[PDB]
Amino acid sequence: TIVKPAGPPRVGQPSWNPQRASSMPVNRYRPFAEEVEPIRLRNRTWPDRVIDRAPLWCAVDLRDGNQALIDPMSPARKRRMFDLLVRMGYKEIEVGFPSASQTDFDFVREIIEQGAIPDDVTIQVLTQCRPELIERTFQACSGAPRAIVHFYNSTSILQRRVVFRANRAEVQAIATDGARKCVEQAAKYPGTQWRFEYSPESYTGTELEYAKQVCDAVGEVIAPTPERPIIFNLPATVEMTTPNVYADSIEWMSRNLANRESVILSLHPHNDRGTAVAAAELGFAAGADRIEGCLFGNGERTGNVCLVTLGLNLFSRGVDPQIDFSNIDEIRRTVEYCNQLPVHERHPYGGDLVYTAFSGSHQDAINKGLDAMKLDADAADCDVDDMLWQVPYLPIDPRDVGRTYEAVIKGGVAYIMKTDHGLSLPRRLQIEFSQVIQKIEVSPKEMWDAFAEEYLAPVRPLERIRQHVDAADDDGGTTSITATVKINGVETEISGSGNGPLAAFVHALADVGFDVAVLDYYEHAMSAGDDAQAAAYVEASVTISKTVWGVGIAPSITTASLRAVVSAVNRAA
Amino acid sequence: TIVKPAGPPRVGQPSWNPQRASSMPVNRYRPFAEEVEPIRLRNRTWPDRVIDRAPLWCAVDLRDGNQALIDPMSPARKRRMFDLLVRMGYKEIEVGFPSASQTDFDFVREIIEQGAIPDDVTIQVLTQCRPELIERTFQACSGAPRAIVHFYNSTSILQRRVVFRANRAEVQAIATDGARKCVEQAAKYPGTQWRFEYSPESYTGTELEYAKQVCDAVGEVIAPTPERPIIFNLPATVEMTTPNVYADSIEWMSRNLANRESVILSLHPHNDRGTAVAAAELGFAAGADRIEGCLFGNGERTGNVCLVTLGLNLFSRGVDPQIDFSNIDEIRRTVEYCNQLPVHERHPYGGDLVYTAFSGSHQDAINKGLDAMKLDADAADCDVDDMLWQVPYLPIDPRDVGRTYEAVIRVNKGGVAYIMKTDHGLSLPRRLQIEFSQVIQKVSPKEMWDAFAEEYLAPVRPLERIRQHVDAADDDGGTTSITATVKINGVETEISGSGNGPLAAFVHALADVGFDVAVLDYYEHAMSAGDDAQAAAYVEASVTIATSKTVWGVGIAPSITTASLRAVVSAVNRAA
Ligand SMILES: [Cl-]
Ligand SMILES: [Cl-]
Ligand SMILES: [Mn+2]
Ligand SMILES: [Mn+2]
Repeated sequence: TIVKPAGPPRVGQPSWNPQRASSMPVNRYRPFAEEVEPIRLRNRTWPDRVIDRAPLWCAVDLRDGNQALIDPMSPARKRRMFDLLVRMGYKEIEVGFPSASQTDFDFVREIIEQGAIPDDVTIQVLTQCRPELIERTFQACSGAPRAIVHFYNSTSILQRRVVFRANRAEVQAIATDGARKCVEQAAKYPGTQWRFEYSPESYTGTELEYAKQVCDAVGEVIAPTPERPIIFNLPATVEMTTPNVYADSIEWMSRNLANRESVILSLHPHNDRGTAVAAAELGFAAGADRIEGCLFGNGERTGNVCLVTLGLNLFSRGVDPQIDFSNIDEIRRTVEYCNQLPVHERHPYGGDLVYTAFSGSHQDAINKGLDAMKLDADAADCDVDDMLWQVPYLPIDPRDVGRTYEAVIKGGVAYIMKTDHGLSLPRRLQIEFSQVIQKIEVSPKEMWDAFAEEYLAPVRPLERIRQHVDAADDDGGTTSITATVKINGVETEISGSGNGPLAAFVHALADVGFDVAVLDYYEHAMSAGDDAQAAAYVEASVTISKTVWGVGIAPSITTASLRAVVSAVNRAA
Repeated sequence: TIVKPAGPPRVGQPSWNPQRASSMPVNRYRPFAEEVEPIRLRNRTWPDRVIDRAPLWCAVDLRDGNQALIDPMSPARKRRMFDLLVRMGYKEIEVGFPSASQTDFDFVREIIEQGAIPDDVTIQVLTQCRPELIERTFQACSGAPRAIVHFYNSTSILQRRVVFRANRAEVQAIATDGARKCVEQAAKYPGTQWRFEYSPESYTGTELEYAKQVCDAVGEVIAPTPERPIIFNLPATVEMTTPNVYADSIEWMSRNLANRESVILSLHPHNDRGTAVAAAELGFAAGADRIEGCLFGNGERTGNVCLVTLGLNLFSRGVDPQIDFSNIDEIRRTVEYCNQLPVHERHPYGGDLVYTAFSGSHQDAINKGLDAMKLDADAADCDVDDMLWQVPYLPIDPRDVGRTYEAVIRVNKGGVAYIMKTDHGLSLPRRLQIEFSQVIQKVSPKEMWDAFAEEYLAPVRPLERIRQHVDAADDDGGTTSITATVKINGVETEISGSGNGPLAAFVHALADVGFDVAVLDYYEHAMSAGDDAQAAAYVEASVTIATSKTVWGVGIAPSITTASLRAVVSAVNRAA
């Protein structure tokens, strides 16, 4: 649980800062300069550059995004994403990892065999360096008019040590042997315009000099030219530090890589620290040529850099992204359908709430802005929709992405019951009970009082005093129960038999006018420990026919279940 | 609908880039330098500074966050959020806008009158500059031991023109008149230690020289000192450009503001370009002292900067954030209850999917990392949990925030949890789902089920339960005793134990045959109904057999009791 930090403030911590040291294990984590290496770059220039052109985009939604889904794309969902990317204006699209996945293989075959690839589109496929995998990759691409074969191997300090147990020379040979195999296979497949991409995977965890050495060595194998360049893609496989440091690394690589005119320098930033978009934008200013990402940031864990945010961040500062975002709702609908994951309410440009103002003051300012625009428009005999957007609080005209400005004018049962009472209510009980609270805001204490009054407290018509359980020694034997109960205050013996104690008690009640059928049942521990309490929840149809829930809490799994039956009976009556 | 860009490429566009001009109305938008001003800071130092200490945090969840909600927080939700922020270790908390909101006013009264404010916590309240609003703000804070009065007015080029139609002097007067009123009201309430914060609102749309002019003028009125500093909060009310430009602007303000030693320089980034976290981190390196934000990036439009991401971005690089995130799911659940908005599946540190690996090769690399750490710990006679985290693909030990690394396996309308429920009637507890997926990692529905049965259901060695006699006390709270006939590696033996029920009695009975079973959690649910009714039981236990391993067991039987006993046996045999 959360324990308030109580350790001494740092020596020299300002008097106006009363924060205390936490007990989080910070010593298990090192500054980036110590984990990897310090910054090699001198006289950086990216801080002085403002982006004034679109990068070359590559959309990796169909492979890198797809790999990240709990419900992977069906062939129909794949075609719909492919079609969306084509219609938006993307010209490089990663379509699979065909040597690793038969469904990827079959998808690549399908788009090639059906003639589904536009003339200005280059499909891209991922492969590891193993020769049999590169062969299978070329097989999948057979008959493509053009293709990027993207090969990679992990180069990071960490992976060399603990994953590959290999030295720098061995790891570089993995890459150059892979490059040689690609060159061999390309010569065997005529017609196709083969293009190559190499990634030193886990680049952000790799020494820059080494990443440069491996890239250069791979380039020497491929022998690219300005007309037929190679792509070096430098991923933040884990986003390990601040975007300025990533950008410094990009500028250094851009300045130091051999044969630079024949290189397309590509970025592939993940979002582990929340700064993928920033890494991409600063990295582009640092000299990169190309950015790989996904629509709305899909990709493993925190995702790939968001292509929508990057593109509209250009548009909103007067630079054409060369991609159509005129109908962001259509893009969002299609992405949600394809991925089966929602765009968050606050996602830049696309989110439900991003063009909303709930504040009277902000609303008024927005309207003053719109009015001044309309006055300037009327004066210049212009359509206001063609004038410079000048509106407080709205970075863009929502209409320019097909959206609108909105001047907009639950009891928490599950949360409160679990947090304050250690009860995880079955969903249908949550529903059953929250309705009561609606009628009966209700404070946390009031909610509990009502819960106890309905489920826990009642002892009429039925009260269970004590009982004797005669359980079967042998698996599948009969269990008997005799209980002392009160029925509207009148002490009564009941007795029944069944496959277990819960069944036995249910059957015993029938003799006394309660026809009870158990429809569902749940139980959970209420603390750690051998002798911990149990909470039981029983859903039952009760005649003297209403279906109701009951709740029981007790030291024994058995007794909690019996209490839950009594609770249900009393609720039915 | 969507029409493919079809305009010419740019002059100078490389032949290897076939992109075409879109029909997006880019002419309606200008570069930041033209919209606002050129920000040139040739001799900037922030690019060469690595953050080495936590900033002073201020959580604005109860104000900026609250105002951004579809459904504003009820009094109970406000209190729950306040308590969460205090418990995490926040010392400055913006509790509301009491001069503008009666519910905010009543909340501030509540927390003051009920003594909910710790002695190391300073509440902060937002106010506009109208003198009657400032008066109401001080009245809301009546009785507080200390409080920050945060007053603001909009200073942007655009707002001065179209909202106020005012000159620089007029707009500055709004602020200095507010500052004057604050000084007057503070003298009337000598029982409270008053502190001030001024924001030139829409700062990122304001000329830096003007922002400095207005802040300086407000500071001359307030007359702060190093012992009693003023906070100047510089908001990216709209995030207008890239975070390096924001950072340049902060370094410039930090160098140029008058009486800098009497200033706490505060950042308040919004996320309209998706770069708020970056703007905060570069801005802090630029010389800021303080950062305002919200847990999980709640707030106006795209949100305030995420305090959770900023905090754990320090932790994961060896800097103590001075805030406790050791149970991120508790923070998440509380936030979702208060805001009634979900934390997204991919949200840094807290999202559902952020400690998962779906890739086989990543899963293998993770296993190798974990193994190599364990080998190093054994060599050093150290707890692996105390050592340098060295695991590919996982920036932090998920356990350091209360979470668990999860290898996700695809089942060939799928997934392990879903198929187990649909095809076998079992609702696997989440931790069991994770454990079993790791077994599979080390698939077809049949393969999955066969693996599950072999792991949890089939083993009869070392332990097999033959029969048992359960003597349950009749009266509530009485002791249960058990005798059981068991086979231990095939040899039949009798065991005996007592506990608060049959499960506990059985667990205790096993201790005498060299199985130490320490029950951590337990779940049970119905399968089917009537005469065909069964119970599935799940027990999580720390098991030691004559090291300890945390394992799940599963038991299925017609009796709720027998199912639970089967689950204990299952766990023991899994541990072996
Ligand atoms: Cl039963
Ligand atoms: Cl029990
Ligand atoms: Mn990726
Ligand atoms: Mn704000």
